[PDB]
Amino acid sequence: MKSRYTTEFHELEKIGSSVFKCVKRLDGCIYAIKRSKKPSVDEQNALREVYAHAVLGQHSHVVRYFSAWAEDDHMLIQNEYCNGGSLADAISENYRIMSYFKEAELKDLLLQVGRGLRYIHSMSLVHMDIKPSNIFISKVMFKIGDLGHVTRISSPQVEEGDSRFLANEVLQENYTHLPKADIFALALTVVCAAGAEPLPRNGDQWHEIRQGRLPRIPQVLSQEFTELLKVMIHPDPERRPSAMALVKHSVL
Ligand SMILES: COc1ccccc1-c1cc2c(c3c1C(=O)NC3=O)c1cc(O)ccc1n2CCCO
Repeated sequence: MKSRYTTEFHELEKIGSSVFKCVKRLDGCIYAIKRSKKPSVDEQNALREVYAHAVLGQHSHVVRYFSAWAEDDHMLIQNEYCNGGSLADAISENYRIMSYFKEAELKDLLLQVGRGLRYIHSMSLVHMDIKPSNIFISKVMFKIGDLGHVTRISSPQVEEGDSRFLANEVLQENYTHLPKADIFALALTVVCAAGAEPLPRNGDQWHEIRQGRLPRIPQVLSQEFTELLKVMIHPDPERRPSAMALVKHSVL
């Protein structure tokens, strides 16, 4: 042995299951490094993650990429470490103490992730798996990470993201407005941060949201903000705002 991994980095802890928090011996900084079994169609998919990061490195609201390499039966990617953990962990803690993101904090989240998404989309890519466990926290700063489902906007083939966040047209394999799939998952992401119950994976409550009905939110929001979220989940993708229209919205 003597991995590049072993020799260039000191591993501190496992943070995801694998992803490790690591100090780079030479530069003194902390990075998150994912080590996955090297895969083929499964390899094409793994390399899109790398090609996506290598073009999505210049934005404040997308997690930065440093390097990627292969050794053994393993593939490695070294990203920016985000010391605030994921939004899914923040939301789960808030659930427990019954104190949620307040309206101003939900607007900040929506606008920051909105701007990462605007950038992603102006590179003719779509993220395809927007959800709280793929938003990282670092002013709070929210950064989109986990680019493993990224594809080009006009892709005829798509790997679908988490079903709790998945828009119906993508499930029906109508990929004509893929960017609006990211808009749909971002609304539901903000609904979780606001304090809603866990989203359903299927069944009758899944279809109700997909009819355009907001899950119940245990706090009082302005009619305006609520209107914006509702239109972000409209069953007709053409009605949802683009990320461009979103970051320039009056409500934000
Ligand atoms: C190479 O890393 C990845 C490669 C591909 C996909 C995701 C990650 C990932 C996971 C990640 C964190 C961080 C990243 C990242 O790219 N930058 C981070 O900072 C991070 C930071 C943290 O403070 C606590 C937990 C945690 N996880 C796992 C949790 C997943 O929900």
